[PDB]
Amino acid sequence: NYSSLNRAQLTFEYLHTNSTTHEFLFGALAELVDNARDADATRIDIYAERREDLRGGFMLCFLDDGAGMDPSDAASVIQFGKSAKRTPESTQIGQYGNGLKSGSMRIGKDFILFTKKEDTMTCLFLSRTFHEEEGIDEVIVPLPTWNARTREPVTDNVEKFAIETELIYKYSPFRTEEEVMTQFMKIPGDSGTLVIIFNLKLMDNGEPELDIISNPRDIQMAETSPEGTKPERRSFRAYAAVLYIDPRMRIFIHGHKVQTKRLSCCLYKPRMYKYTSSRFKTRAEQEVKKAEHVARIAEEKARRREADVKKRIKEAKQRALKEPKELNFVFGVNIEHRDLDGMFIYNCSRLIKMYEKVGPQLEGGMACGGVVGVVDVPYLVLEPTHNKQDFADAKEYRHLLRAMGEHLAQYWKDIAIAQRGIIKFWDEFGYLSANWNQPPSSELRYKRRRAMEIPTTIQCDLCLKWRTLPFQLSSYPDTWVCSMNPDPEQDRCEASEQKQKVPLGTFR
Amino acid sequence: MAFTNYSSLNRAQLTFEYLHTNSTTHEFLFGALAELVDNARDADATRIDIYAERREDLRGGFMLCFLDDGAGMDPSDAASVIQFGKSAKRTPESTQIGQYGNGLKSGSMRIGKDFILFTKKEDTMTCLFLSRTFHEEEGIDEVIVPLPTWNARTREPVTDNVEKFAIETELIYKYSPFRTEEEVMTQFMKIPGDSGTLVIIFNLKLMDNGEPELDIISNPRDIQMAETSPEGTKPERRSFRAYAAVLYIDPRMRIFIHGHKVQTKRLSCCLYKPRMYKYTSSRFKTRAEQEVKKAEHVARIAEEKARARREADVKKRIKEAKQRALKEPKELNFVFGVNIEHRDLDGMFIYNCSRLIKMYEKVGPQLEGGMACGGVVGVVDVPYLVLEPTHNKQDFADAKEYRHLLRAMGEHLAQYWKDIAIAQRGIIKFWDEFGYLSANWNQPPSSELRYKRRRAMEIPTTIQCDLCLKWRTLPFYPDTWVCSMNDRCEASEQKQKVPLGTFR
Ligand SMILES: Nc1ncnc2c1ncn2[C@@H]1O[C@H](COP(=O)(O)OP(=O)(O)NP(=O)(O)O)[C@@H](O)[C@H]1O
Ligand SMILES: Nc1ncnc2c1ncn2[C@@H]1O[C@H](COP(=O)(O)OP(=O)(O)NP(=O)(O)O)[C@@H](O)[C@H]1O
Ligand SMILES: [Mg+2]
Ligand SMILES: [Mg+2]
Ligand SMILES: [Zn+2]
Ligand SMILES: [Zn+2]
Repeated sequence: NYSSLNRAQLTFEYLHTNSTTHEFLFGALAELVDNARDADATRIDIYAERREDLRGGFMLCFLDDGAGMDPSDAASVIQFGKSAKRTPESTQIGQYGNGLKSGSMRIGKDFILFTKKEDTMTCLFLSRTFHEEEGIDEVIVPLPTWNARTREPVTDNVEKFAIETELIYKYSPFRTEEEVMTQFMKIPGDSGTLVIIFNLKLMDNGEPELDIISNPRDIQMAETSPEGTKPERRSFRAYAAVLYIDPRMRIFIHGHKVQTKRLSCCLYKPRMYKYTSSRFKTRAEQEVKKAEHVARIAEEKARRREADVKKRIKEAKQRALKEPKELNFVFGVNIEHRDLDGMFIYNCSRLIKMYEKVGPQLEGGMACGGVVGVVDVPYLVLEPTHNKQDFADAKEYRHLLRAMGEHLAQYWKDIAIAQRGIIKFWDEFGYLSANWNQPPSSELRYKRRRAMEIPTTIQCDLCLKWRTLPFQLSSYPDTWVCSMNPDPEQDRCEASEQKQKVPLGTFR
Repeated sequence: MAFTNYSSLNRAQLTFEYLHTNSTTHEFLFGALAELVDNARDADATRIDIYAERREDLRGGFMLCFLDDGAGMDPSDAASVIQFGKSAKRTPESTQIGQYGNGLKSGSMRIGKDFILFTKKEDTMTCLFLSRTFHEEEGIDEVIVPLPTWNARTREPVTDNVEKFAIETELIYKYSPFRTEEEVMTQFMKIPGDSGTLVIIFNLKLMDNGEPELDIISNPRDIQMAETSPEGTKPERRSFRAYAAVLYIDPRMRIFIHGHKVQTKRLSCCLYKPRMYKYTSSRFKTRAEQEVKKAEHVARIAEEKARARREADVKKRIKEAKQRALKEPKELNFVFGVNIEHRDLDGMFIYNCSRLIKMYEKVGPQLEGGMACGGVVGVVDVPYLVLEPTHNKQDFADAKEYRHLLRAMGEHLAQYWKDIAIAQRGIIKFWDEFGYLSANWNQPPSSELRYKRRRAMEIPTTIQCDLCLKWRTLPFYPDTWVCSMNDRCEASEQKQKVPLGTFR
């Protein structure tokens, strides 16, 4: 028994250190939103309440309507590394068990959670202000929980509970149970989660690190975003918009829907290439071997259904000796924004690499300028970094970027817009200036032309079924639902999805 | 802490899956190596020998070993290398690399699956066995880091819990390259002095084809990446020989890769026209004032509590030092310099308290495609008041302040570029006279005698001693050298003077 041996233990300065992985602050926010997706949320509202008594002048909230957490899955949040999402297929962004703790501490000193599921509403209050003011060396994470209906406590150790709630009412924006329950009641359904991040990182000037004052319908960099700063890194509304390859969920920043995007739908000629990346034909076999030998490990530890689950993964991975033997590179040219380009690498539906230039994009020029990648990389091909803004296995990752370079050139010469004239193509979509970062002209003809080539896709508000409208309203223009959809078959709420047909290209 | 008994309260805990996640911060594998050798420098190391043996019984066929002669660790400082975040190197007027208490545990696990430490200090011989093969084979969820320690002289166990020691050594002999006490002791005695650190990283992750992740066989004197050599690929990201060479701003350290000294180079004063631009970043006086306002203030807060008293004297000693932080550290030490030995190995070598945190991070004009400031290896000991590293210690945490600092060095990189007036005096002609006769920016400089000697004149030919390790600049052998070959051991440390630069 390995009970007396020393264990690695977190410390206060490790919270700072782990947050330091997030040089990308909207990446830090994006991790908390990823967890909301992994709870199968349909909405994730990201309003920021205005409390000036705290540092930063406000609180950064993440409301959602998903499958939240039970107290066990709440305690699994502070178990660094632990991700219960580990399971067959199951996009489930969380694999590393460290994105929320990584991000909420890059975002501000403190953070308070208000998850909810079934008949439980767990709170997860981790505050570095408490730690600094009381001299904490470890990582003390208050974990109080109440009942979803009665809003009465659900926890074994009452003294622990009292300490947790006392710290919440001592450092949190919410100085009593009444305001904490108000925050809980913001969760409209019987399951969901509200993550607030408070005592926010003050910039060198004194303002918080996140602006909610310049645009009250958005969370932006309080740093003056210098020109080249992309919306996704200067607006978490943009990041949440493009945060997933298949967002079956809506984002309400400041009570205002983000027009979320699959990023495969909203592109010009979204051609999908079934490529074995050269290596992934080898890492299809090793993927079969990985699922086989680890199912053998699953059998060894079992020596039962967990091995059977992993054995069915192995035969499902021997089926992935065809199906995920090749990565789905959904290349497409972003005509809405030319400069917001580069392979949007989705490691199982989470944007890890945004604006990563590969292939002809690495060398300067119009070669593959504009092309968005939208690859749904599984966690078998490759895994992200600690910050989930780079990729861990840099060897296999450079190999995947090289493979996407070959097939990005393939997509480039298959659509052949450069042969027809890349500059003329861009002129056809509003861009008639020299600077590559110049947004498209608001000119009517170019707006219509962009709206046409883009399959005008829009989620619903009840069933969330992505349709292909002849028009656009919204859902910051007016809202929309399937029932008001003017289309003969795609009008019923229960009508089958019309998930985008992808014209597949061929190499060589 | 307890105060109101937070012991009951849920503490955040690390897991085996977090060992992988932590290693994933190191997408950069020689960055993972650099973390261990940084800790060696934090030991005040004279030598760090980095030898890669041949062990076919293990995964990868070899073990990556990190021998040094520094101050090593004691049992307490060893247990501190698994207190994630804990870093006793956190001090004012910092010269160490340690802030984040996580470079060994982040890097040994990126490097390879498992890893075993050995280290020496005073009369202790401590081991930090942390093997992930162990966790994978016996189904361990929590990070379990075996901690055996021996006496440096008697080779006798020194540990409170003897059954714990037995389990630690048993795991070492189960998964480590070294079975039985004798082979572990043989590894210990490689530490030549009475203090040092031998970290071995073994059972490597393997490149997908089955080779180890670190090729030592292509060059038996080096640890190369088990990966090809693209045209665009730095030797520092292709060879830890090169990385450990350029890893420190003040390398009072020789580095012996495969028992062969690396020519560690002060990028402060090993280039053409080094210039010390003392710039306040347009922020640093404010950031230093903010830190002087903060650290002095929080010093009172901790001193108020200890006014218990060790922290109060420490905080008072910090606070007075933080009053001197208002004067001496007001302008960032930007040591700009044009690297003539390798022009393609350029961009600001962003050091940070004597550790290369952001290697090859092009700023300013270098971010813009062209020859503007191409070759200028900017070198700045960014103190721990201005900026702090990232989790991987390959970026910087505060991205706003980092971008502002890079914009500041872009401004003063343009300033340095015009002051030397190298582009004015035909940057193409400059590179032509210093070896490079190709439009290819990667193409290494020509090896003709005239051009090599011409590069030798500009570079002060600097070589480190092997006895007192006093840097010397012998008048104009190349791998072994001592002070009495120039001009003597007792000579004072003569640091190459740098012409100070001023903006506008
Ligand atoms: N806002 C949230 N809504 C719902 N579930 C959440 C939320 N935040 C965290 N969780 C859950 O709590 C756990 C911890 O999240 P996190 O620390 O992000 O680890 P992970 O999501 O498992 N992995 P990663 O996404 O790599 O960090 C997860 O297993 C999620 O299921
Ligand atoms: N080779 C070594 N020589 C001496 N001390 C060491 C060595 N390796 C680790 N240590 C000690 O262990 C501490 C923790 O190491 P580590 O986990 O790398 O964090 P850190 O070195 O404090 N910070 P960083 O490495 O910059 O993230 C060091 O600060 C030293 O006190
Ligand atoms: Mg996640
Ligand atoms: Mg270190
Ligand atoms: Zn509907
Ligand atoms: Zn000497």
